[PDB]
Amino acid sequence: HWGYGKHNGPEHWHKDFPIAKGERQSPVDIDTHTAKYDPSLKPLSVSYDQATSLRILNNGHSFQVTFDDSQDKAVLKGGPLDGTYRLLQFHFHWGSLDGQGSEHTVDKKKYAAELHLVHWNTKYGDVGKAVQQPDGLAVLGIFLKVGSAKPGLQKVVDVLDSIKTEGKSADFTNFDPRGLLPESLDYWTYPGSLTTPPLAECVTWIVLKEPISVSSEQVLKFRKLNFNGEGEPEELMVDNWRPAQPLKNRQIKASFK
Ligand SMILES: [Zn+2]
Repeated sequence: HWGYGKHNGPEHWHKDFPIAKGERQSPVDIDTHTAKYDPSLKPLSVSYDQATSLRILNNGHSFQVTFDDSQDKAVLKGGPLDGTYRLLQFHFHWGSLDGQGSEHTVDKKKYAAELHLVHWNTKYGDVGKAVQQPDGLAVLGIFLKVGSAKPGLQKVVDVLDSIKTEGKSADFTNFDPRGLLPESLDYWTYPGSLTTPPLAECVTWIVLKEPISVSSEQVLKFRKLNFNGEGEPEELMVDNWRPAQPLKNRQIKASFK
């Protein structure tokens, strides 16, 4: 399959997924002097108090925490969105060194990692239908910088030993994703795509201005996960990020001055 190596990485993906060269691919560089302040953008509404996490799993390209999305329990509304989007999963992208790892960049600056909270539009009934629609998904992107530890991340860090290799999963209940959010919800937004295959152009991106800080010890434990399955030669799971794609005929909007 596809991956992040020399022989199967992002520069190869277009051969199996020709939309890789499409008109609204992600991630992009956010040029802060070209982003347009839009006063008609409304504040984000993040309602996660009733979130029910289920499992954590190594899927061979990242690790994901999955949630119960059978009811409106953890939802994202407002901002640039119409209607209600349910939280499905979150996952990360990170680097081998602290100056790389994020997918979006800000004035070409890379962060050490990027957190994606993936939500789908309830009017389409299930997430599979939503991926077929230009407004089907909303992904909330949060940058990680290395500094002080993030206490709300430690429960994720401490379970990573149990999902070291591809295909492993573990029970991961009662995790509160509100502990991963920055203080401010100011954001940029633009229409884009999934950043992994199938690279579907179905995503409203909401990228928060304020990074969260995590400690060197916390990010170091991300870098000990494996791309390989158990009993295979060890390949560290690092640099699972797609490089920035051409902005083409799109405008990035900012919620703030
Ligand atoms: Zn992602």
